[PDB]
Amino acid sequence: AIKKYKPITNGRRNMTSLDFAEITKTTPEKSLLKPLPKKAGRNNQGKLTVRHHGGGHKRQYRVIDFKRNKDGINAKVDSIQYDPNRSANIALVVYADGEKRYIIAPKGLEVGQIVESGAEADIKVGNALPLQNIPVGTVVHNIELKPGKGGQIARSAGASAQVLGKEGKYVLIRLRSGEVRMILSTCRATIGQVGNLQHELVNVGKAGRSRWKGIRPTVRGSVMNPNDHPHGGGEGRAPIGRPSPMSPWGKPTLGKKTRRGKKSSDKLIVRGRK
RNA sequence: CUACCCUUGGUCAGGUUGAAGUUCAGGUAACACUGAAUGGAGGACCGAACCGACUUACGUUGAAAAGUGAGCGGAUGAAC
RNA sequence: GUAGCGAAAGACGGGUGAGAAUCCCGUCCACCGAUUGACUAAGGUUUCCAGAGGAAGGCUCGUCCGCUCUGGGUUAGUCGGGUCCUAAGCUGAGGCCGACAGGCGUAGGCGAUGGAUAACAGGUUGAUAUUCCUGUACCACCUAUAAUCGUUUUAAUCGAUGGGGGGACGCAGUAGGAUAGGCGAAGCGUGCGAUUGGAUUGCACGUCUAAGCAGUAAGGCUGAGUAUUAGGCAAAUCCGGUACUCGUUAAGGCUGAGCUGUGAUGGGGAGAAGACAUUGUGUCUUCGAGUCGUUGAUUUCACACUGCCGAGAAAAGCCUCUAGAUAGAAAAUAGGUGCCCGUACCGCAAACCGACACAGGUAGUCAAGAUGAGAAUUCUAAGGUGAGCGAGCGAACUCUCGUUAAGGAACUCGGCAAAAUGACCCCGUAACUUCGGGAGAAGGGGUGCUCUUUAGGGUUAACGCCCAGAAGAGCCGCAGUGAAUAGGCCCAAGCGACUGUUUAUCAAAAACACAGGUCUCUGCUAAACCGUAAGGUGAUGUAUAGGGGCUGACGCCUGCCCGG
RNA sequence: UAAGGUAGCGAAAUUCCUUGUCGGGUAAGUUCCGACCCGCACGAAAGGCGUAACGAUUUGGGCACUGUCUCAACGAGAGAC
RNA sequence: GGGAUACUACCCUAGCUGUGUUGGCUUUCUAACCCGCACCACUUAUCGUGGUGGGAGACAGUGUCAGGCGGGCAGUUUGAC
RNA sequence: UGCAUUAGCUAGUUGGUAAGGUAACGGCUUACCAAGGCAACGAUGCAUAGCCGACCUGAGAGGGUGAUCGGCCACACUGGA
RNA sequence: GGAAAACUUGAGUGCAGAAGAGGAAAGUGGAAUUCCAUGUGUAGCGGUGAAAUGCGCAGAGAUAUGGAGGAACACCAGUGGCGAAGGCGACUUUCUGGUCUGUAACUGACGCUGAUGUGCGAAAGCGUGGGGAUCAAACAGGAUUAGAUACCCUGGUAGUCCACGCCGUAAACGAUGAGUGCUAAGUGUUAGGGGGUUUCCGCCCCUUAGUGCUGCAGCUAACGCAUUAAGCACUCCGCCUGG
RNA sequence: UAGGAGCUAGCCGUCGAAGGUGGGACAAAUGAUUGGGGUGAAGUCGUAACAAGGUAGCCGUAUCGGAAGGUGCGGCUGGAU
Repeated sequence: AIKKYKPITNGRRNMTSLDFAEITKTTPEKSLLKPLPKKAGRNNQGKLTVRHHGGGHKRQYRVIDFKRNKDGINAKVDSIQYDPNRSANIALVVYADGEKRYIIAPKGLEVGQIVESGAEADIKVGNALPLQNIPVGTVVHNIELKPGKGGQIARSAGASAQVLGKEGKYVLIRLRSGEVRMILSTCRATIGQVGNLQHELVNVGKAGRSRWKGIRPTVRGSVMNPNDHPHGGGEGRAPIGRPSPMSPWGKPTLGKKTRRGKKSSDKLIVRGRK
């Protein structure tokens, strides 16, 4: 659920967090860990390219099995663990000979239950299949985009798409943003919704808790100077005195579409939103 | 030097309050409220080291091309 | 012959000299004492130590060093670095890109601020010392020495270019266990005071290492055995899932573990002169001086345990198990052997950064007694220093400091500055609230010393040993936290919710951030951004996500106009 | 042309006229607080109105308390020989 | 009559037989070309190269030319009395 | 007399244990013991008022006045000794 | 009033059965508005008191073996039954409540009111997750009408539906508090017991408890009540006395 | 002597009325201004309800509208077809 905090400080006045009651083992698997040094928005020339990325806690990368490869060998779910690198939790699965992997934990998934992959597999939560063998109307997550590449769509907390119909070698799928799309029928997907659904409701509460996640502050354009931002300058406070609002790099920012013409996936997108 | 950041290290006298939680019992009986023990949370409180720089006095061919004295803010954190 | 001579306590006697407020010795006095003390970094580079003249140097003299001469002076198998390991980064054959110059990047290299690695006690110089000397150890390598394993496949050994494990990691908090250090006392030693008394009396004291033998105080442990095998680019006899026997005992089976007793050491050293004809009686060749017993206890066990969310490096050294390979070893002794670089000195400063022997700045470690909660405060031990050239006399005015009759903000732009408050204990405490608070609200009272005592914390053995359980009875003063240190409070409005940030050097704020809102863009080689491009950030993310704009906790809300 | 300001506030960090008018506080109040509305020229996310707690913020009044003031001596340092 | 069919476009109302061959339109194919595309070897190595399967496909990308937009950035001027 | 738009009242209080001391009694006070005793039958508290005889009118069921006129209580500027 | 006993009507504990929409849990299937797709096709489809907004060239709807969703489940449906009341409805089952009759076995009145207290508590509202399929405040559009966006219409927001917290309110009214005796009838109907003929499951009739409809005496101001009293008596609580 | 014992006197601590504030509590009065109600005049506008009063009521509730009223959901007849 979500725990509310008692207002003992002004910083805890309206703060909530998760109770982490789905987490069943609070210590990661040693052989599936890699380093993840921060690169706080600075590219290979060392300059800042995206603003507001900073320094939070040290975390480590857990390697996730986004292509469900091991096929026709079932696996037991060992634990549901926490991951600082995403908003879902992860599940440790152990295959029938002893190989351990991590996967994204779906919504109702229990320690002990069985999970498998392939065309031979059956439709229950956490099995991975090609989109061809998945009946129309079910909810799926972790959807590949090119066959064998690994899942790319609907991996965040509480995310799913549903199968809508079948073309020749495409299926129709309705994404979480409300757009519908064609995907190659040999791309895989796993059955069910991604878990940890109450992630959207936690109130962060105090400025410094944002800093624990590596968010640096953001200063608005209209209180900078005219060489810094198009909204800058003006004697007192001032309106945005332009026909449109602007980026700091001077492009119109409030309604101008930015998708490029002539992408090859323009004929795959039947109906789009956002 | 200074502004951000990255990796890897270090430091923070002492007091005070007493969160979530647990547990027994005055009123107690459809325990149940509220009294007591426990528990130790917090960009909590007071305050040294440390970090700052609000008032003031003194300095102004200064001891000093930004300091000293007395007070003062922060002091487990968005700390140094 | 003006300003200044850079914070701080000195006085006298002796000495030395051509000449002394200055140099040296003495005695007394004083200052710092969580440091003006003691170590280690960085940095500096001969300033270090002896002699002798200083022509300059020093906000004097030389009759010192920071000029001269050498006389010089730095010693490591174990300390700190390299012959080890990797992080961030920096480079990078082939490769990609680019008018050129060049940019990027693969394996790989390099790279500590981290990981790994073997020594302590005493003696000794003008100048070095875990380095020299003496003792006792430890770690490696090489060669001889012997019993042992003896298809060399296997076999304890070899042993991967192989595997599994480990190394290997946050923050808070608690309860313990040990130990360092401090503490009182007759175990034992020295001395017996001149000014009145007392003589249980003034004190002091109790030792000592790394290594190696024994056990150990607590900690983790689905805790000990059988078969199979999509795998560990193949071998494993080792790593995982299950099916079972004592099962959840922790016996003690295991790993790891602070520490304690013996020997190390009847040696060193010892509060000791009791040892000199001497080394100027200081000094020592000889010869001993106790190793008691309480009291209460930081650092270590160990991020052990418990809790929490923000979810807390890597690689080698190392431990296993093997193919494979050979004879085949190793081990325990005796011998040899153990390279290079640093090492003097200053070092929270007269030696560094600051033009200076500058009231500044400068990472880490250690830190005794009283008082106290305390590393606060005041005094002090140890140890350092008397301030560093300036010194001797005695108005206005300026600056620091203390006091003030009567009055008490009348001052002034403004109670600016000062005064007042303050510790501990006990009683009490409003409006308003987001139910947390407000709150240490306000406001009251108490505090020394002696004796009873009934009795607490008990020092409990118990009144005795200190604070008291705190109650009675007294005594003194103007005053009892008798010094020093230690919140002034209330009522009412603006703004900003809050902690935070800001104009190094005239502005700390009502400005910026913020947690929340909302709008908008973006389906992944995402948008956005950097770049000529390659590359790259976003992101090893995937619409509960990411970028941009505006607003700014919370509560009640957010009306009209789409003509431009 | 498209519409002509709903709520709530209002001599405000916004009011020219202006020290606006009335009441409170003082012996005396241009500030302050409460009230009025004639809003030069407030107004709903360049947000409106309110608000406990918080502030080296701004502003007004009270108690303590005092050489701040009505309105002198002493100590050290500079100065003076 | 309010236009009009002799020759001739020649016809919407056309339906159409096939014709040397030429040039639009839309699909569909693969060899160009392209996948921060998958598996497999060099490999030591996921960069890169080659093989095989998949996607896409004469598009995209890039070159030359044209046209629009372009305080994002630049050089200037802001007459002169 | 009335109010629950007064419900929880008391702590020498509540009983007893010993000294008083009163013309006598004891919680009346003082040392002791248990929290008891008092309560919705409204203790507690508030507000109001000297009481009764008596008056007076009511068929009786009765209840309203007190200058009257008698009986009792309390008072003598206020508050104590 | 206290003291000693009994009886059972009244009540409870028995026994034989009837019924169900009585509360909390699991299944089976139908039909529909909404969507996406096939076929299909092209000019209108929807909506209108009057037309229009809209939805239409994408095939909008359409159309069926067949694809789905939201939510309930006409028929058995009733002056039927159950629940104190708010109420209760496709059902199959689970756990039950409770009603009632009959035999009346037993305890020997074991009762009623009912201040306190505890519950339920309809709808809307404060909020969560399925909710926005349909409906629908608020909002929107089109015109009518002399007047608009009103009567007309849809789209559509929470609210809806349900589960998860309640608030404590209705014409929660039978505008009749609850328990017991007695006084004209007829008339259906719900359950159990009683039968006469029988019926091929039906006619007539006793009774109980009720469900209803007409209707004396009594009643009130009259309405109207009269065995499912506002009549004639007893007990308790509560309430009232001009607006 | 007047020393003891006592006494006047002397001190020394228990309880005191009043006081002094001190905080409040409670009560009353007043307060620039204000906002609900009553009476009058109904000055004014509209016609909601009574006639199926032109588009039946009523309760609980909820929302909008200055108000009247508007709507919506459960329940009631104290209503026409």
